[PDB]
Amino acid sequence: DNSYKMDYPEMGLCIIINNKNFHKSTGMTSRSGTDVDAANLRETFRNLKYEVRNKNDLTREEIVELMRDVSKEDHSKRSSFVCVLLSHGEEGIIFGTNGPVDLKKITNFFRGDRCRSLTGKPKLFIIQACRGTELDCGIETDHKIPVDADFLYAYSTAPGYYSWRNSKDGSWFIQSLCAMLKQYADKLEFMHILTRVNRKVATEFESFSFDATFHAKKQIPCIVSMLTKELYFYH
Amino acid sequence: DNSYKMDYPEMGLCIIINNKNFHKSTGMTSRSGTDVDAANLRETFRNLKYEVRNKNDLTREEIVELMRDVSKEDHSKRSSFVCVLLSHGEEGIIFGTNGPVDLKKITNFFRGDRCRSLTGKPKLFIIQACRGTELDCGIETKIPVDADFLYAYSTAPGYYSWRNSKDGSWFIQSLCAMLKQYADKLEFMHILTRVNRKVATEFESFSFDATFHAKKQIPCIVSMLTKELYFYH
Repeated sequence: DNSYKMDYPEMGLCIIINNKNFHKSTGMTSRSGTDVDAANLRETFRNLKYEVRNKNDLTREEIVELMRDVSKEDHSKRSSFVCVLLSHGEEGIIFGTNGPVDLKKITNFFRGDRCRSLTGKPKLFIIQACRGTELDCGIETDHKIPVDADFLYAYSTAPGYYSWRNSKDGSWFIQSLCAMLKQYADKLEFMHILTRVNRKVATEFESFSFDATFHAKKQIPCIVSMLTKELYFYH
Repeated sequence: DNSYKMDYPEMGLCIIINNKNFHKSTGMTSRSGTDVDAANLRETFRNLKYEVRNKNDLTREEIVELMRDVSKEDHSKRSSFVCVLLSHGEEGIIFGTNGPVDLKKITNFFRGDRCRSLTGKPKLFIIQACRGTELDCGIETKIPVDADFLYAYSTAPGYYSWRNSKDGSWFIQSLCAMLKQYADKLEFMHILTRVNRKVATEFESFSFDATFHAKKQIPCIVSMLTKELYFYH
């Protein structure tokens, strides 16, 4: 038994929080092309048999509330839980439409002791958000379990780094994550899929700007896993 | 291709910094039995065919200096790099015997653009050290310069990291056992996942004081790798 049981009646919920427009108070630009990501996410996860729910432009309180609500649902009949967050962010933070929420606040509602119907089951958080402003210039070669266990955080960039979005085909990360799931969910273990997503983002993408500051910039996602088992989407 | 090329003339260096004794000006206690971990790591990585270099009781300046020199060597005929840190720590920092060092400082030396001979090769940092003072209660039942790094931490962000003076740290004990049992079979992430499982289920702290009794730990795999890693072929 080296792998999560994925043959529960339901694969589980997949909450997509898609933040595009922010209050004037914050002075944060609108996230153009994000609806592409959300739509691509919704289809990809539907295909994987997840119960998708798309939420748009949530305030920091709306986020907390939604996460509290979901966490209190009964996941007995569910293999896993997925939550995709799409918005501005900083190290450890994502933005509601009105301001900042610590990721840790949203993820704690599911710690193996606050959400018992998800204990021993993979909690997955896909985070498409900046973790800072650093830009990657690139280089050339053209029993009892811990309550913090069974979590996987799939971040779109390294700690401290900016996260790139393309206005037309959505964010580099989400775009690659979806393509790679559609292609390999039936074959590969999740880490291996995410590893391929890493290569795709790292090699196939490069920013374009009239400003040399923001031109030719690279990106590597960051897979953070406290999973205790191999994760296969098929049985 | 999908898999890192591990057939260069050499596997590569495996620096192991192991700090047991800390200067009086620190107020830090000595890390009893850490040597157990150091030896266990030495043989394990020797058996993986790494050129093992052990360092003991380095200051914060010695650590920065050793890493700086290592990143300046020619790694052209090496497949990978491994650094193993065994010391006190805090979120994002480890301790030299005389005080703190930012981890980002020691790793920046090997960024794809600062250590060109390791560009495109797995950079492995194994870190046994606290990341905070929180205890887990447990529950019933062109390429990016920051790419090709892998951090294997002993605990989750913000948490204490448990050791046994006699038997070794929970994490290093499990990593070594798992590398021994599976380095010839599974890919690195799958080994590290076994490590998570083993630390999470087999270990539970004991204490006469309730505050420190029946605590649990989960290690934290942070991967920016772009390929699968097989220690063989």
